[PDB]
Amino acid sequence: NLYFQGMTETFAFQAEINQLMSLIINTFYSNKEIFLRELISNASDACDKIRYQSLTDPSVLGESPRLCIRVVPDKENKTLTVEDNGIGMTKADLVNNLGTIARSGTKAFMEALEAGGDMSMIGQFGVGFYSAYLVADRVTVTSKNNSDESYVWESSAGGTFTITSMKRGTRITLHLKEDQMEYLEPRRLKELIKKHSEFIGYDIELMVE
Amino acid sequence: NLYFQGMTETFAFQAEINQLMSLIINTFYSNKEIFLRELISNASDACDKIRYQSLTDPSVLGESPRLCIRVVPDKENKTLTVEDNGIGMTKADLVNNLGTIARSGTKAFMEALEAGGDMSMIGQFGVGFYSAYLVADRVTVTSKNNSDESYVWESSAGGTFTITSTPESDMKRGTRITLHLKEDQMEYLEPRRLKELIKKHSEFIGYDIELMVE
Ligand SMILES: CO[C@H]1/C=C\C=C(/C)C(=O)NC2=CC(=O)C(NCCN3CCCC3)=C(C[C@@H](C)C[C@H](OC)[C@H](O)[C@@H](C)/C=C(\C)[C@@H]1OC(N)=O)C2=O
Ligand SMILES: CO[C@H]1/C=C\C=C(/C)C(=O)NC2=CC(=O)C(NCCN3CCCC3)=C(C[C@@H](C)C[C@H](OC)[C@H](O)[C@@H](C)/C=C(\C)[C@@H]1OC(N)=O)C2=O
Repeated sequence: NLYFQGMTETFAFQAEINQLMSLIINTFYSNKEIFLRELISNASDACDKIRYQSLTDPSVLGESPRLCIRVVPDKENKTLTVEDNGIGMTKADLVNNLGTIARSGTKAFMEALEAGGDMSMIGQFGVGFYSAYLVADRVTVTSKNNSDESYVWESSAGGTFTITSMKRGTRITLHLKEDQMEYLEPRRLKELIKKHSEFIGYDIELMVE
Repeated sequence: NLYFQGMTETFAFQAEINQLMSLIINTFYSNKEIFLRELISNASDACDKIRYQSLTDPSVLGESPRLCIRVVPDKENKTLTVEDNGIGMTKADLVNNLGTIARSGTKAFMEALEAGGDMSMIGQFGVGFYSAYLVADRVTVTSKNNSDESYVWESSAGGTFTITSTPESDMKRGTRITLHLKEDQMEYLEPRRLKELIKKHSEFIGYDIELMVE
């Protein structure tokens, strides 16, 4: 009907991913800061993929060819955001790869941790996105791929996530936990970005508010 | 997917129904108690329509052959409910008749009030449901018709309603109307108030009305 405004779908996580979310959100791991490197790493991969598409087909860049990553603290909303103009993600991408179908890394990473491995290796296993929950109690991912409309994924690690229906790219917004408000202070962010982005080939912009 | 647990669609009300809702949720009408009579009347109607269908096809009753209306106050959630095991409503029924396709009585009832008609006449116009908002700031309608799955309609008179659908078949044939009462309308949860109100307009109700103790 003309009067329709929106739709949200709630899905359960695949069991291993649910387990990983619980473990991460509850862990006493003492080096929580690692989340940012992972989010940035993921943006760089997103940007790489659209870049490779552009080599055969320049049109994919649209009217946004300058690829780059931006970090956005928000003291008022108590949220930190990592955004990119990379390839971005379709609904299927979000539903499949960010919830319902787990790759081999979910289990392996949990098995590595059980055998005394370190949380900082999480990226290697293809599940470092989920390190957001070390500092966050809710994560909101808004993305647009050139071949789909934009969508909003959101989860509080409560066993489920929603899918609700912007320019090409992705925004990862973290609702910070009560004790993790240090990741809104700009001096902290500057030193953290510079610590692990020596070899990221895209400019990383720290937006001031 | 295996993992799908529910959907909710948000619709805007058709203009005239939105107007009716604004007016009712804001009116300074004094005799707010008339809503109960109305919701009960509606439950009676639902019961009639299935009872009738059972004369030719008795299988429609399922495993609930006794048709009746129950009234459930809830002091904790601050709600009041009117249930029935009637014919129930499909998704289309809820969306069309309870949101997006206005019947002639919507505009007409408003025109009648404009010309000095009273809010107690609302039932003649086929819009007595919306009288719930005399005493409620939110209303949730849960319904199951034999031809569809269970749906949940909800609105707070903010210009929009929702239609939610879970795979969990908790519902059996019928409908439940749940009113989240306004702060100054907590008198409609006390048993002594409900007992006198039900009796006051349920002589010509052709079914049994059961007031539930919590
Ligand atoms: C919101 O983050 C990412 C989504 C899921 C990330 C997951 C669940 C993860 O934890 N690690 C992952 C990190 C990765 O780098 C990555 N892909 C590259 C991993 N590689 C390839 C070989 C070695 C490292 C995967 C595989 C797959 C989910 C790729 C994804 O879908 C198909 C898209 O091709 C890609 C454009 C999307 C992103 C990067 C998203 O990032 C933003 N901003 O777009 C991961 O699982
Ligand atoms: C609380 O939900 C009610 C829904 C809408 C009520 C409306 C919009 C209303 O305000 N008045 C209305 C009261 C009515 O009595 C009635 N129809 C009956 C008209 N009469 C009155 C006496 C004999 C025939 C209509 C027309 C039409 C919406 C009927 C509806 O078509 C999907 C169903 O055939 C009917 C079974 C469902 C109910 C009544 C629901 O009642 C429960 N418990 O099931 C109304 O508009």
